[PDB]
Amino acid sequence: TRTEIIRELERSLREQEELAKRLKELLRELERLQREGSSDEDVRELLREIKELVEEIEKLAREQKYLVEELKRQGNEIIRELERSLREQEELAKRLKELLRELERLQREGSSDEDVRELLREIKELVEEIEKLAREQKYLVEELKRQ
Repeated sequence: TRTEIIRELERSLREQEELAKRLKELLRELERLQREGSSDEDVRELLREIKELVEEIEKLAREQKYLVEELKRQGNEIIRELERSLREQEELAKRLKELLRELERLQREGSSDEDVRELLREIKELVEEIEKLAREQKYLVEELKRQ
């Protein structure tokens, strides 16, 4: 082992926390490109790296779910709350990929500036939420490690 599973879960939550930090940096760059005018190729190359990062974030969520179940097999309230938190993060990442699809549709199919702003706003808030859940999950895994 259970110590091996906890160790790997800590590594994974640290990694997701860093991926979310990286994603907010790419979204800031994207705001800057759309804001100050950029080529279409510039915006695409960024949206491409953004969508890849989200897929990795989702993949780590699924990895973490599997490690928590492995721990369960081997603090019942803490585990129940980590399962709910990972399911929530999974869904949030699903919602983010959908907003990124819409964002590509606006940039490609032409859209007002207001439309793009509203979507970037909802996207940055969703990343903030995913980061918040990673920090919550790190706190719960430490509570479990003690227990």
